[PDB]
Amino acid sequence: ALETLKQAIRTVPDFPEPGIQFKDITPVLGHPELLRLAIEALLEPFQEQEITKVVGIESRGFILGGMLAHHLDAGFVPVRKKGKLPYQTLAESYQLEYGTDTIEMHIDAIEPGDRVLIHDDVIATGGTAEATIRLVERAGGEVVGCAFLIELTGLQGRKRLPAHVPVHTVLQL
Amino acid sequence: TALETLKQAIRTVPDFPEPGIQFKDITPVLGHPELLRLAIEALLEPFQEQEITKVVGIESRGFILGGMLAHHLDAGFVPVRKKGKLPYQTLAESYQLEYGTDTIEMHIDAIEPGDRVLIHDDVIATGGTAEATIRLVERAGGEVVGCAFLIELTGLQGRKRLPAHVPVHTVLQL
Ligand SMILES: Nc1ncnc2c1ncn2[C@@H]1O[C@H](COP(=O)(O)O)[C@@H](O)[C@H]1O
Ligand SMILES: Nc1ncnc2c1ncn2[C@@H]1O[C@H](COP(=O)(O)O)[C@@H](O)[C@H]1O
Ligand SMILES: [Ca+2]
Ligand SMILES: [Ca+2]
Repeated sequence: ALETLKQAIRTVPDFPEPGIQFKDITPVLGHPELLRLAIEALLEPFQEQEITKVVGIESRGFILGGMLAHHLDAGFVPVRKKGKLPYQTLAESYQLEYGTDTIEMHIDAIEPGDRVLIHDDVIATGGTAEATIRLVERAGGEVVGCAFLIELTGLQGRKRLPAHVPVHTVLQL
Repeated sequence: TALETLKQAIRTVPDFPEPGIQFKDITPVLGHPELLRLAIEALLEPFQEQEITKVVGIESRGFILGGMLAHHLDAGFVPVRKKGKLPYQTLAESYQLEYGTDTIEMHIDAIEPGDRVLIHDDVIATGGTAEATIRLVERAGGEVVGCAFLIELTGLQGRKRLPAHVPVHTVLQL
């Protein structure tokens, strides 16, 4: 039971765009007792597993993503929306409900043989996490798993991800 | 000399984001577990025993080491962001650039009186953003125990822009 985490999550409708039922985890981030619980819960299924790199998906995935890398004595790799990373990148474009998005990762972020944990605060449709798995694999990384704080269960983002990747979600909202 | 290895790993990318800007890319430090460990240890050396309750990370690139600093210190983490980028109710600080103005924001429930706050960003350049961040934190009632930056662009003299009562620690001078 992780009720203290669940209770702390704020919903802000229409952020950053109308229609999005935004799950704001800043109340968790700001309280060390809850931050501790969140990190422990994210990491639990990955005990005693060699993790070389943690990928944090975009700005809000950098926050717990970095902590995970530090806690695991791993490197940290940012994956970003197109145009945000400074060095040469690999890119993946993907179809949305409406429109398309592109994410990128530095060409030297991941090396063949790296064991990689992919993190984001929230999985919604799973489109971004799917494309991130593709980036990591193109670089020769092996995806040990994805760890999300929150799954938006209604959207069934898990179904968008490939069968071969273990997916851990702490909260089902 | 461990620090010289950090220095050598920093990458400069010309003309990013806007032409003319000499971007300091810290991803080679972030990606290598040994360098990342050294970076965090160096940032925290003056601060480990200071009863810090909150670490502020300034914008996306400050969230990366910023979160690790909070986690390491058993402190809470607070994101500060450009205007409109945070979801909850905010307080805001506008500040002057060389051309025009910028505005940063923080959640109204992020910082309380009594909080002892460390402010982090990967790079300090003009110091405009960190100056405004100090103002935000202070208006919320926090005390800024210090700022910790990985990189100081000493040519831009950002230190001079920060108020004299706030200790400023930088790991690398570039
Ligand atoms: N309701 C939401 N609350 C917070 N973050 C969200 C929400 N929906 C999507 N995101 C984020 O937006 C990006 C797109 O998510 P996805 O639909 O899973 O590809 C990911 O970084 C998600 O974490
Ligand atoms: N040359 C640079 N390389 C990387 N980041 C930078 C550089 N110059 C400024 N920044 C970032 O841009 C923002 C504005 O910096 P400042 O001029 O110190 O207010 C801060 O988040 C800095 O970390
Ligand atoms: Ca360790
Ligand atoms: Ca707002």
